[PDB]
Amino acid sequence: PPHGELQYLGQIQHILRCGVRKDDRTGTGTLSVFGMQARYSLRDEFPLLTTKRVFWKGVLEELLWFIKGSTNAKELSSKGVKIWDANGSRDFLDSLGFSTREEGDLGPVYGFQWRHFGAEYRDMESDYSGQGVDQLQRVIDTIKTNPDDRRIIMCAWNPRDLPLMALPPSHALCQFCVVNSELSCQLYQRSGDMGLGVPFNIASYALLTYMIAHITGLKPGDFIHTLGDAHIYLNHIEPLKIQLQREPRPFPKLRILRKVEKIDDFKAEDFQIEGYNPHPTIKMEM
Amino acid sequence: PRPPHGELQYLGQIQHILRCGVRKDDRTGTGTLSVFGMQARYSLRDEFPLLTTKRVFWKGVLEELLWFIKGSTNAKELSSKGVKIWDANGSRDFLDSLGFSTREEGDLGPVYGFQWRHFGAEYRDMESDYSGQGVDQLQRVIDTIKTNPDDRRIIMCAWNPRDLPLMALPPSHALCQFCVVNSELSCQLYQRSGDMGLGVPFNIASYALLTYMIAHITGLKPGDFIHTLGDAHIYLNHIEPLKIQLQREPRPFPKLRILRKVEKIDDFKAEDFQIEGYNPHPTIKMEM
Ligand SMILES: [Cl-]
Ligand SMILES: [Cl-]
Ligand SMILES: [Cl-]
Repeated sequence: PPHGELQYLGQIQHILRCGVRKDDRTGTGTLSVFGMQARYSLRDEFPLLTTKRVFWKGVLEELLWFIKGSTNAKELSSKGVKIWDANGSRDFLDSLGFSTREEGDLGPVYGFQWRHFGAEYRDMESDYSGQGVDQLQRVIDTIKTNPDDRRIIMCAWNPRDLPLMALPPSHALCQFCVVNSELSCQLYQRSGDMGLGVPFNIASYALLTYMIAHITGLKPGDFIHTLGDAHIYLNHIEPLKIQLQREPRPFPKLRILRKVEKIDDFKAEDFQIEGYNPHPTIKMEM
Repeated sequence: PRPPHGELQYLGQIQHILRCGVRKDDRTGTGTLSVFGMQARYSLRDEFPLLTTKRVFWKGVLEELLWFIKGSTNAKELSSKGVKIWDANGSRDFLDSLGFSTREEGDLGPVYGFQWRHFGAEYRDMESDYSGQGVDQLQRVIDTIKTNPDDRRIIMCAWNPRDLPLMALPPSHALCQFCVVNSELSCQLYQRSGDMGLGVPFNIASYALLTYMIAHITGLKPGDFIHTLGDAHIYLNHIEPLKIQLQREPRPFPKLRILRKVEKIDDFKAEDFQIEGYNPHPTIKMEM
């Protein structure tokens, strides 16, 4: 078969070859293309990148943490996933003028946007039951009842909430589509750290589509990844040139071990990645 | 591995839906053929992507954008300019059918114009003084381009979930993202739902135009218009007219000319724009 991974590799090539140079956040530098899209097939496999070891336990735990509606970094850290701890640091929170917020409070990030869109954020402990739009449940509801719907959209980019977030979201919006009882997802990702971020991003949304499919009684179709600003940190070029030399191996398969009724009831234990045989880990730093 | 450029992209999308699309139903009975997820890149470099395989309604494109820019949500303000495309959705019947019986006819709700200029604001009606309210996204986009051209956050939103149930229609165009590269301004549109026969050609012209405008206001050269689709659909009653469109030879895109310097985006007038070398094949009729 033609490996969907090649699209990611192809994209990294194309940026190495045609990308333009810019000044990054803090010192490094970047190579950027604007506008990309790749189609990742979800039928009888899972797009977990094989040319390097992807941190799946990160993927799964963080997704469940979004679904939990959590905005507290420690709730995820308690699971052994540290990716958001930097962002909820005492220092880091102060550096964004969040002096009054408790360590770990990330503001209205994905968990909140997904489960309580439009609600007025207070803090990471507040009860937000019945508050804001529960986009994720409405997406699930609409999928079950109206599979032709052209408006099954979940938004995480909220202009009002931006000054309040500990991290501006990479992922502006998702759109779901049903075709002959297959569920497709398209993510508009406004900023893609191609070396570090994107592989994990692909798995994350691929895993979301598996989950929503599973509860609406459908089959995973395609994940379409669309990028706005797709960048490579100079820092990643060398480890990436080596990665481009690796040959992908068949995608693993994802197992859902019990029938789950609701999106809220999923647990880590319910997911087994089978046959994940990656090439050795690559540590991107920047 | 050369990509197709200009109009062939769109002709290739059409073929793709005709050959590979899947039959789906709609709220009328007509039906569509449908594909999910496409992208095309229309160079705006010394040319303007107004389709040639059929004459496009250029005047309408132009007037509709001017209409968005001044923050109008009254279909009659556009109407009085000789462009009717929003009239139906502002009619007494369409309004009653949406539960807005208290609305004067022509009142569309918080559609593009409101969203671009007064985002986050409380929509009251179409005659209301909104100035000073909501986020002027359009002016912020221009300002950010001028002050941090490298910004990765230059997004204009129109899909507001909270405003959706007050809108005549949910927007086809969810969001725009801008990008500055080397003194060239690019724009990517996420169009959640594309009517490929009737809407898409107009849609492309529309957002290429907005790109040309903002590029001008900020002293940049237009770069690319990247068109990204969610649901790309062809209504069954357009298959035949589109089959005819596919046999036609696309001729080179026209150039767009801006005839004076303009300082603010609000000052553009219809007279500031001129399409040149527009050599389209004849109008093809497609019914909504
Ligand atoms: Cl139209
Ligand atoms: Cl002429
Ligand atoms: Cl002719």
